[PDB]
Amino acid sequence: AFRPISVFREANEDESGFTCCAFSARERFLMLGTCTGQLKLYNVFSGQEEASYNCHNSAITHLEPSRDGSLLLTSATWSQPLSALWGMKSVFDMKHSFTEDHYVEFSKHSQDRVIGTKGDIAHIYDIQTGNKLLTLFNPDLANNYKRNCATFNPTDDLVLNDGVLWDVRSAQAIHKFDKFNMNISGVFHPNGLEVIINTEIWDLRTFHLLHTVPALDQCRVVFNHTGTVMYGAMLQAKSPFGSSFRTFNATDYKPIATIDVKRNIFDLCTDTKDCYLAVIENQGSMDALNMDTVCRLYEV
Ligand SMILES: NC(=O)C[C@H](NC(=O)c1c[nH]c(-c2cnn(CCN3CCOCC3)c2)c1-c1ccc(Cl)cc1F)c1ccc(F)c(Cl)c1
Repeated sequence: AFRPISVFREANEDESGFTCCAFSARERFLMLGTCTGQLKLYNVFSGQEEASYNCHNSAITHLEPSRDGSLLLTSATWSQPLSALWGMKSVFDMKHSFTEDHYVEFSKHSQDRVIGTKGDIAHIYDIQTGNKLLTLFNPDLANNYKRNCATFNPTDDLVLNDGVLWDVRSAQAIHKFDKFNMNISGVFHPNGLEVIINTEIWDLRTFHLLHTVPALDQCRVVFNHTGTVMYGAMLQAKSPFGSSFRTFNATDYKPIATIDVKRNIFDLCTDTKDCYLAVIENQGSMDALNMDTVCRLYEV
């Protein structure tokens, strides 16, 4: 089950402005982005703020700590730059930023690169120099997904951008997956064998359609660290998500649970030990105009 364990809000603020979350490499600590562009560190059990940093002059939309604890990616709403890389050892400082990329992720196997998304276009950057290594855009193969988000595969040799599979080393598009929806561009399963693009599960080897999973329609997904469970939440047609998230067995795509929290969801994350789930939820009735979010901690 998902037993509520604890809840907290942005300390001392009339209106709590948490917008996104990620567990730190440091156990017992959660990182939260806010609607004023700050990064907060919270002790996740006491619900007490420990540190605060200034990152952007607009709402943080998403963040991602590096596994080793040394680096953090942030993205914002209206800032220039829209995304940035921060060092977290000794002094919290901006290392590099990514002009107009509104989404960024680390590479997966070795976290030496950043992949940023601007619309239908992917940009790959070197973490050391900040230099743009690659622009990935193929006018013949584009799907023009409205919520595109480029991503590396588990071994970093492939990228999926706009439903197109790229060989990174050669910088060539090797396959376009056919379009079935307007918005969602897809992710790699952690198993290395499958691509999940909205409701379609494709085999990487053959490019054959393996499964259709209707419940994944319009969902962002994240897997637990062991890659046994997949969490999905449907984007809203303001909070990025509706009031529900769903779990699925990552091995067979069979559903496990649907959780309706009856509040708009902003973000969800799990810890490295897959002990806990943190969900950012707006308080009030559904689609409240008032912004007053909490972070709920659930025991998986
Ligand atoms: N942290 C994670 O990776 C877990 C993952 N969260 C998200 O994907 C987001 C959280 N806020 C967002 C978010 C908030 N605002 N925006 C839009 C920001 N604009 C983009 C265009 O330029 C202006 C700013 C995305 C997104 C988001 C939405 C869509 C796209 Cl394509 C890309 C994303 F990162 C998630 C997975 C499964 C779940 F069940 C739930 Cl509830 C959440």
